Amino acid sequence: IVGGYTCGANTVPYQVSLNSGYHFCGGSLINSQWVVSAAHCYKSGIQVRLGEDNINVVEGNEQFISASKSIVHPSYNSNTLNNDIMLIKLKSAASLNSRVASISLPTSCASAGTQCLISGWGNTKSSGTSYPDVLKCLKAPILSDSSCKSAYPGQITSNMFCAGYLEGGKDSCQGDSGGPVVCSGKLQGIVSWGSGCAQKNKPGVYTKVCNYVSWIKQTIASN
Ligand SMILES: [Ca+2]
Repeated sequence: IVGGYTCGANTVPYQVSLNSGYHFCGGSLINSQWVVSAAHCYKSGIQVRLGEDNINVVEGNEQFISASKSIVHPSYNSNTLNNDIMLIKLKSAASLNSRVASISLPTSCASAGTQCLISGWGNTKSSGTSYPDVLKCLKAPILSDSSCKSAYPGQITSNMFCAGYLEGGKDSCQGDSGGPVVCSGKLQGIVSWGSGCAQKNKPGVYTKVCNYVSWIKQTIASN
């Protein structure tokens, strides 16, 4: 997250870190057994880390639970990032508590202009590299479809939305991928892509979770 703020330990209790020997992507806990992330975060061999604040210190509220199954969306296209969504099943259910909690799936799609909370352990610099140890947060508004398409001509599908600031300076970034965009208390987006981070006229692009609720529900009812 570039231009964000330190969230505060366990104030984003649905945020997970995906670890394959090191943090590589975020995700969102949607119930005691299942995480939503980005399909481009697929790796074999994922351990889900819940209850994290500093990802490099065991502070005492973590749960580390191996994945048993990962399910990339059936229509994922890694070239365009259309349908950039994945489900990860935990080998055992998390113990839900004040620091490890699920986020609701949406009923309706969020609106342009809504301010959402985006979070992660990704890079904090637009130019260069600095990865935080503690979770960072950013409030960013959803942009109109027309503004999103103007920023990335020929690249935005109906399964994507833009959020952020066309002036630059505030965005998600590498290492935030897969993590949550929460609007009105529900999971509306997944950190997916963007041209660089926090550059002028190049806002973040997010997977539009409301288009996937019936796939998520039928998949979790079956696996
Ligand atoms: Ca930790």
